Amino acid sequence: ASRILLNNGAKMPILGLGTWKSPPGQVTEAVKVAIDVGYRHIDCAHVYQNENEVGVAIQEKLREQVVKREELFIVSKLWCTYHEKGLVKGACQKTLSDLKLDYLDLYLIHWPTGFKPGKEFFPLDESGNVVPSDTNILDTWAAMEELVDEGLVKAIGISNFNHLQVEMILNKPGLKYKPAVNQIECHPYLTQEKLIQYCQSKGIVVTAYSPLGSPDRPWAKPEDPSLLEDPRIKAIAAKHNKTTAQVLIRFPMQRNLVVIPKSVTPERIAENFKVFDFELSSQDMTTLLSYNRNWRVCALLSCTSHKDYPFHEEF
Ligand SMILES: NC(=O)c1ccc[n+]([C@@H]2O[C@H](COP(=O)([O-])OP(=O)(O)OC[C@H]3O[C@@H](n4cnc5c(N)ncnc54)[C@H](OP(=O)(O)O)[C@@H]3O)[C@@H](O)[C@H]2O)c1
Ligand SMILES: O=C(O)CCc1ccc(-c2cccc([N+](=O)[O-])c2)s1
Repeated sequence: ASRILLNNGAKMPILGLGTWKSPPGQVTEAVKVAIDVGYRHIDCAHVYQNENEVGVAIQEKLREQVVKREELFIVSKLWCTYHEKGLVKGACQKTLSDLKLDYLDLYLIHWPTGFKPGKEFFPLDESGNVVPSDTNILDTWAAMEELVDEGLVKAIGISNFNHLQVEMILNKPGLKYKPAVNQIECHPYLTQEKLIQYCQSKGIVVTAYSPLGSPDRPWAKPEDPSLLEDPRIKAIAAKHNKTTAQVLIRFPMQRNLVVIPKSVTPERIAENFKVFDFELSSQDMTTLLSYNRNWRVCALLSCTSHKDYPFHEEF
């Protein structure tokens, strides 16, 4: 099955296309090809600075009569500098304007950490620490709720929230909408067993980001573990006559996760979608889960003293 049921009654495609670090000079073509070969879910964000070019691609394939709006599942995220209640709607509407859409299927709080409002995406003080804002998770959530009630977004969710931060929203007095989704980093080196259990036990769908280990992440170091180059995973891939990337995308699908691999290379965009014709064995799944090392692609040292930094908690 290609889609999973959210708590708002809508169905979310379990395979989507990532767009972080897809350059605007290349992302329009990426999205066009993705839609041609079957993708219906695109993961976006204002901070990725390419939503206009994503929107160009979508508008065109709508104009070519390739897909209908209703068939697409478009996700975007509220950036950290817009957590103030007064700023949330304008942030969403800028995303809608850039994407040339009149609604989003899902809008996420990108990180639990609010940052000082201003033009800079990562405002730092003279010593490198992020400058926080005096915002909290619950008031930001309340502002997200308003986006649903105004018809700008069909579903709201969170990203990079630890289980206590999710619990805060769940237990919120006067809660109007539960989060539909928690989008978190998840791959064989960061398997997230406890947070997935927690989220699934609350009827929150989990989306796995950086499923290939984000080899293009800008702070990569040579010493770092490399999933796509891991000979153990290559050996499971060769057993199935599939690529390592295909095994890494199939793995979260078999854990009832959504997964959003990124590529701007047309060959790979097509490759990565061809994951519905094979199954990883029980042994393969156990093997892959065994590779956990609690290794994160996305954790900025610059935010570790923020009151809402998510990764001090075990999960
Ligand atoms: N919520 C958040 O905080 C958050 C954080 C990180 C990521 N995300 C979302 O998750 C998406 C996926 O994560 P990611 O972008 O970090 O990394 P990823 O999907 O794990 O890895 C992307 C990298 O893998 C390469 N690649 C793709 N398919 C390949 C294949 N078949 N064989 C070999 N290499 C391949 C890509 O290269 P080319 O593109 O050059 O082909 C790119 O360098 C992001 O784009 C974003 O949408 C969300
Ligand atoms: O933006 C993306 O989706 C991928 C790019 C990023 C990587 C780390 C990011 C981050 C932002 C705020 C706070 C923290 N934190 O508390 O660790 C991390 S953003």
